[PDB]
Amino acid sequence: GPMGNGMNKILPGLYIGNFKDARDAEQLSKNKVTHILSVHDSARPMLEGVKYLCIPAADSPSQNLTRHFKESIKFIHECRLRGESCLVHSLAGVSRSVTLVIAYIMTVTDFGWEDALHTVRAGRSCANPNVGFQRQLQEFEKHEVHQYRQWLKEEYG
Repeated sequence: GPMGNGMNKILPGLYIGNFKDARDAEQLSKNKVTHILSVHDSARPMLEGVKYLCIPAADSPSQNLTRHFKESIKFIHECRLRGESCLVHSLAGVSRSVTLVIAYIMTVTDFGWEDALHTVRAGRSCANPNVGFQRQLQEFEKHEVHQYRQWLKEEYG
């Protein structure tokens, strides 16, 4: 459905869901979620037992998400390197959250944005960044992802 069917594993330690999934104690426990990247209109810390990164942002082509790629990647990566699990969520788990996860996948692989989107969709079929986020990801692939891959190597080996 258009808001998914529960949070979905994208890679080990990396999940995407909707806002309800992000407060679902059963889902959070089953998936061992200890970090939440919340990217939606009213993102703020809510639950106990969870490290948050909160990015108030709209699901619109006029919303800049590129300026949040680096902090999102650092947050996700440092969680995953410690063997912990991170949920990236938006309202629907379709666009804002998916875009940040695509940037992450592009940085930890050699993938362009389309192969990264394919990866996300294999785990969460409803993934579909808005057309503006798609263009931001294309620009990121063209001009900056190679700098991010080098930063990742320098900072984390």
